[PDB]
Amino acid sequence: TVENFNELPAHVWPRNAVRQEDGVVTVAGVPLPDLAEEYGTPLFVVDEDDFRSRCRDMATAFGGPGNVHYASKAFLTKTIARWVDEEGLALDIASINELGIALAAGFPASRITAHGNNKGVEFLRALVQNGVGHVVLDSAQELELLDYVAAGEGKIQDVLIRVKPGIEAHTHEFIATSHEDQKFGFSLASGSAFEAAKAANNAENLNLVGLHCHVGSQVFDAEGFKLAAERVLGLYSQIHSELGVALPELDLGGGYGIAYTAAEEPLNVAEVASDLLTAVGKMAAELGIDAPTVLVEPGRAIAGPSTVTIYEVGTTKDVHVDDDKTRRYIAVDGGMSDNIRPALYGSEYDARVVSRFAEGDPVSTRIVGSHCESGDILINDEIYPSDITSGDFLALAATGAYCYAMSSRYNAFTRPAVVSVRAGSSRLMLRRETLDDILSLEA
Amino acid sequence: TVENFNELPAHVWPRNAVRQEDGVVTVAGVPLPDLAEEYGTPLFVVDEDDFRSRCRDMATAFGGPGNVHYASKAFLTKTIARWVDEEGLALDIASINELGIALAAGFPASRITAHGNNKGVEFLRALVQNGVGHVVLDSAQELELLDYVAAGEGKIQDVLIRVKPGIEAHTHEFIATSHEDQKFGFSLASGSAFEAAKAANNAENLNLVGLHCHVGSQVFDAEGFKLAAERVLGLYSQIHSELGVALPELDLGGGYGIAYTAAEEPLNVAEVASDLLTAVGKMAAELGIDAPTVLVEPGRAIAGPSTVTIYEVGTTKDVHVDDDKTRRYIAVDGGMSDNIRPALYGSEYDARVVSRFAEGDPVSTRIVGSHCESGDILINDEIYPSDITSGDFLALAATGAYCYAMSSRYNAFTRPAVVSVRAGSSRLMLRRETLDDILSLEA
Ligand SMILES: *Cc1c(COP(=O)(O)O)cnc(C)c1O
Ligand SMILES: *Cc1c(COP(=O)(O)O)cnc(C)c1O
Repeated sequence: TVENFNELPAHVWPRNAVRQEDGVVTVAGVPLPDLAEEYGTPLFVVDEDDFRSRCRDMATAFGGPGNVHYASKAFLTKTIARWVDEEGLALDIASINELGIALAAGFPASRITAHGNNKGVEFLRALVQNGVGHVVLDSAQELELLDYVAAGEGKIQDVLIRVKPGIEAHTHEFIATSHEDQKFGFSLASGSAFEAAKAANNAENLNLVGLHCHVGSQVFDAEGFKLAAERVLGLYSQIHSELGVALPELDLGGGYGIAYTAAEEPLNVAEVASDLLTAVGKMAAELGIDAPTVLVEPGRAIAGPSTVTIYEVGTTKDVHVDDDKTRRYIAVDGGMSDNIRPALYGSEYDARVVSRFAEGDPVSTRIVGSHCESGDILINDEIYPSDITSGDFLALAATGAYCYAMSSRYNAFTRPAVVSVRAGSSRLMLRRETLDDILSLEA
Repeated sequence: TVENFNELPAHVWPRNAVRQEDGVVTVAGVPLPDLAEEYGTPLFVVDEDDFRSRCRDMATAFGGPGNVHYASKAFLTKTIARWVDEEGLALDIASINELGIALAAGFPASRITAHGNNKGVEFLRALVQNGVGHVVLDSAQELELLDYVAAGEGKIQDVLIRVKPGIEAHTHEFIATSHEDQKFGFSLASGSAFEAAKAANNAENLNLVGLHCHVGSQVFDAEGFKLAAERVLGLYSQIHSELGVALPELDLGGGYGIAYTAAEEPLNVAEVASDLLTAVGKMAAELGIDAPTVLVEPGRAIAGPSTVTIYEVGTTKDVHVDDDKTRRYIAVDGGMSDNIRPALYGSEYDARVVSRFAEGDPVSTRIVGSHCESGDILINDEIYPSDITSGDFLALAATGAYCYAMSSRYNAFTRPAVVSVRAGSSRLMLRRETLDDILSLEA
């Protein structure tokens, strides 16, 4: 109905977003239509306090800022690095260039944890040389090469070992196997995780501080994580009783969910954190071991909800699908270049006109981008007002995670600008790419 | 078997690729390992004569190089535009920046055909002011707006109108429907393509020269194209007999296929073009109309096979999939950021070691990239020798189309270098990105 489309689901949109009485949406007091006209569309707009409030919600819930690592895979700039730094969080990195961005923004290396399934020797040297907090080991080969690079330098390197406990946790279900057929870490079940722990114990230039796992995607309760944790704590016990070693940390990954659409419930960190910590505690007690410090690695659940993407509506048409059955197609000025996720995973997004109220009769609508392929589809099948039209600004919610980071130059489109908002003003974070940027790779 | 892996299927790999007798693969006389060591991995290597010789195969098959548009969306630089220029081909463009690249290469505007489902007023003006040969009209709104823009300037702009005939042509089949539920153009069966040709004729500042359709993907015979052509020419006949207009041109789009893996047959363009042009002549004559000049718009089939992507192998491990059964994971230093197509579309690629012969026992193997998510998978499930190892150079064939254009900076990976080779020497086309490219969007 027209009513529902003119609302703004608070649990999806950014915390400081508001539908004004004229139909305009503001984020931190700044009208979205004014940002679009000042910076051009498409536009990524980041609610800065929203980002920070999700850092603090995470921090409270897992017992302090330094047990929460921000997964920079979701979105990383110098600005974001500094926000994360200021809130006292840890930072997850996964390539030499992400490390580069972090160091360039002043981010202390001792609060950096380093992931990667295929870390080269250049990347390792840089990590050890800058005295990074943790290196998370993927393979026997990384383990041996990290030892040589550590010995080659002064240093001893705090490491975690990635373990596959055989749990894959989703929104409505988790799936349990003996082994995970995937490229990361060591199997728990073949003993291979235990032999990696042994080898890192023995290594003179590595200090083993705990195990890591990552089992979740868009998770809203703790039950998959509890079963992951039980299994991994079986291994903390085997390590304790077979090697005598106590492990201070347990790193349980991210995969914490956010609501993308009005029907989905928002995440409740505090409940999820309360259930999981408690369970760890009872489990460590039952096994006769020290309850390790739980570390977590939210990407999506910190960066995601803070950000929207504004497009300008261009072409509209009624496309025949049978003899008098039509579907309304709305073209916007970006597409799969700035949001690849509906195409790649089937992900559904909430869209709203943020320039006005709609009055049109609701009809079956598809939002498409401006690229010359079918499949460049942002919203597949919804019932939206039929007076959405050329010159309206339309935004999608929850584009702060993965979208910008997965953006392409398909059809030579320029990566969009990222602007941040706070206390009624807007700061440019990332300028819009230009045709000159593209052409400069040819000089 | 190991013997099959050590071959180089000629029909897949660039035309000037050879397996030397030490196992090293050369393209246009340049050993691929020397390029890897010279310009870093990952590397796109383009066999320039291959690219040219496919321009020539198309040109001979469709009756002169002016009838063939190269579909820029596959891959476009100033260098590619210059080659298309020199070979005598038209160039189909889909955005204002693909136009900009072409014009900065000095590519003649009168040989440019412009596409787009949501052409803005800036873009239309650039096109009209530079005097592009054709604008392909996608909606009633672009038509009226292109008429206005053309009035504003001196001119009468030549146009084609995109038509959806209800045909979707694939490798082993075609699918025929009365309407096409997709974003582009006007239905044949509703009457809306007729109304559109009626309005383009009428327009004072538009000259209607033909229809356009694009029906195919990875097509190897003319059956689907033929039926698409039958249906569209039925509209040529209706136009002549209800408006008295004769249309000189007919653009049948691209969608011509290339062999990606060894089991596939290569395209026979000579035979496919003969069968289609012959049928078009027979249908035109049966309908009592002039036989239009047939235009075609290959992308994949000009650019795909000319190019390979070289990687360095990093990490290797046997990954347990249940208690007794393993799968060999080989990681390489790029991934979904330089080739999104296995993940996005499920596309298979052929992979070979290009630095030496392999001797090892053949085992179930999966090739993965270096990004932190499962599903960053280049080759899902093949059987390759078990001595493939760290420091080997591995290459995928047929990466000349859609791969570089769809690359992203996920995990802040830099876009790879693109090198062309000809007559035993190598030329840099696109420099590798750096961290300073990534940081510069903050400054
Ligand atoms: C994927 C991943 C994350 C975060 O995933 P979200 O769904 O964004 O929480 C964190 N750490 C590692 C190592 C990962 O691979
Ligand atoms: C995709 C497309 C083509 C060519 O596709 P290939 O499969 O690379 O031949 C040509 N014209 C238009 C308008 C397109 O959208």
